[PDB]
Amino acid sequence: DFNVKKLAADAGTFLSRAVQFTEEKLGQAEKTELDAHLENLLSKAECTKIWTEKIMKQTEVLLQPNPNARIEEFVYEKLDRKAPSRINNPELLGQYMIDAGTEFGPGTAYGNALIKCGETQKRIGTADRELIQTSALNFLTPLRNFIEGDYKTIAKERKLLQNKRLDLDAAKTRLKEFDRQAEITRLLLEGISSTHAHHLRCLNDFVEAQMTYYAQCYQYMLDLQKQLGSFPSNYLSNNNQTSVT
Amino acid sequence: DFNVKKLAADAGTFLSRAVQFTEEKLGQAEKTELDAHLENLLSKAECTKIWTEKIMKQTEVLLQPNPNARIEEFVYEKLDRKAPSRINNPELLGQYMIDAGTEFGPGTAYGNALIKCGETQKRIGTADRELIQTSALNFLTPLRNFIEGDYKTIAKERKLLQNKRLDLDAAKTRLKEFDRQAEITRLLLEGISSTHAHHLRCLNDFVEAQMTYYAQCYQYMLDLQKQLGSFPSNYLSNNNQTSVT
Amino acid sequence: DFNVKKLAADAGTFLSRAVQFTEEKLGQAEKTELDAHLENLLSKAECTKIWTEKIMKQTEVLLQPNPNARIEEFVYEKLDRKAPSRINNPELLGQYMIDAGTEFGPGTAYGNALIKCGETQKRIGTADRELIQTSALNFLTPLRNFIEGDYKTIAKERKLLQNKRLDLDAAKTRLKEFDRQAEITRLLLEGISSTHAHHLRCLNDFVEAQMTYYAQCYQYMLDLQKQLGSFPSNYLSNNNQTSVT
Repeated sequence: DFNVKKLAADAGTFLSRAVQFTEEKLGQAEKTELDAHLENLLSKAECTKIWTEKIMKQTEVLLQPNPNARIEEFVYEKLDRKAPSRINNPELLGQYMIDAGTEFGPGTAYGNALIKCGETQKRIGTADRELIQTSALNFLTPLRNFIEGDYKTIAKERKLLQNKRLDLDAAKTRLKEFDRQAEITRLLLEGISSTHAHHLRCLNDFVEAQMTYYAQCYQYMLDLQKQLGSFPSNYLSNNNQTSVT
Repeated sequence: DFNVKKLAADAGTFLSRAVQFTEEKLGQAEKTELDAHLENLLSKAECTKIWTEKIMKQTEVLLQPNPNARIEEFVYEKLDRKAPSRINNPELLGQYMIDAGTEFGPGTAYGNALIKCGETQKRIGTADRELIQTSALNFLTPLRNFIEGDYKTIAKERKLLQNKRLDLDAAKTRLKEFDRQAEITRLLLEGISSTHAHHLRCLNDFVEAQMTYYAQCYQYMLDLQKQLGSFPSNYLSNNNQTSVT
Repeated sequence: DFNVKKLAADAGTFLSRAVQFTEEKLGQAEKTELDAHLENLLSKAECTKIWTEKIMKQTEVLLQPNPNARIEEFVYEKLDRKAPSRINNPELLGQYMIDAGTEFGPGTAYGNALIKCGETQKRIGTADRELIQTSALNFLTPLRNFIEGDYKTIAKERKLLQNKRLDLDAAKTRLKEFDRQAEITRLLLEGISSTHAHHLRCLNDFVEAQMTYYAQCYQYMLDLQKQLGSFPSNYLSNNNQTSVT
């Protein structure tokens, strides 16, 4: 009983090639840091940058674990131009089930039953349609615009710091603009380090955006025991058959 | 604004070729029925047979909308012989978020925060693991064993009825075993027609098996506002920064 | 459901080419203003000029949404020389209906009914004839004569201000009549800015000129329930038929 995680690790190559299938996580970011006063600040900065970046991709497989439907989510547009709709699976469950309860027979308990169940799956499909938007606008869009916004400024200032530090070192070694560039870089690194009530703001709203789906569709799904309860109450008194209460 | 459903129908070929991708629904069953006393009874029988068959496939895309993970669900075995585990997507979220909250830094609010969030996604992943079993044993397995059980008897008796009806007609036309075969066939058709507290039994348990996921993971997800509420209560009194309540 | 305004925007090219069809609105006017003391005063002046101009054209499609009948309205003349009459559509509704109630039969309820209805449409057509005149003389004619009157003076004074400002600048730059022209221009701009109880005077009369059509033709149209009410009162007592009250 040792291959129980040996070949599970060997199939973990397939599980991490499904991670490599359309680029899911793949590592963390990097290890290399600055000189040892902005060591952990640049570490917190770049791990903050990729921690902002990777959970967008990982929440996109939460919204769409289909391969094609992950390509329809990423664009920020709310119009039809290059983004089709996801085939919602309880919609595809009620789309046949309404016509199946129709063509079953209207004068049975099943005509009063399966039409209600296919209506219930169709009303459940609206929850799967509205699940993919609040993460698209509170976790994909503002973190994406913080990636395509102020993170370019932090990367530009540290890229020019890594250019001007060697200029300062080659100036000060050859005896007989490090300061301003280091100041704007260290200001952006300390702004991403200390002044960081932005990622907890999206995370505390992300857990509530996950949370405000479940009890609503739950308390909708209690109503099918009220709607379908006619057959344990009046169809049990049929002279043809007595059945399950 | 008329192409708004014209090219939506033309992409409905792609949406129904994703139905044709690993065989999702594809029609209903058939139209052809018997002579006009077992017309609607054979209609209810064959539409009952395919109505038992198709929602198994449609609930399998509810359990797994991944293409590979639909192949790992169908077998009734619960061991490891020819069915690997599904890569659960909130497991893949808390599998890197725990090490990211570790390597972020332990002496911050984020060390007390993102470790809690990655723990929350890991405890949410157990719900996605337990979602795929009660439909596998109350909707896949008994409907599958009713397909591979008594439906073979109904199909065999109607197949021999369609053999012996022409024998009776060719016997009674040529002047100068229809009855027993028609009796067992009509008994199986009326047993699938009237005595049918089997599909409502799996449907009323199927809606509760859907239902008993949501409020449980909901009331787990209210506890992260209790666990993460330390930062709107004690970290707001920091002399470095006042932040969001 | 995203093409629901994507192809509505793509047909908005046809809706704005119907704006381009005989020149309906087309933009606002312009953006370019003077130096930053007569910036907003010239903005208010030119937007006032085009705001005087464009609602004349837009009220002309309110009076005549026919394409030919918009060409018959614009000229200020009240005589026949180059302006024919509009084919009024309730006149064209009563023109057949009077001869149709005549040739229907005089000895029926329909002879006492459809002649009354075709008379009602003919008396309704006088309201469509008188709708197109009070906007032609309170919104087309005085705003048009304020366009072809004092607006030429404002445009002439600002055109000579834009000529003499560069003359003042080229005079005062070359060391070793801006004032009078700027005074008459700034007087006309402040007269169109502050002293502007002219466009509210036509607008408050324009909304009443719209308003004094509706209740008059309404309270005419209540009289057809008095004139046509003979058939729910005396024709119901016919021995041939009892009918709708």
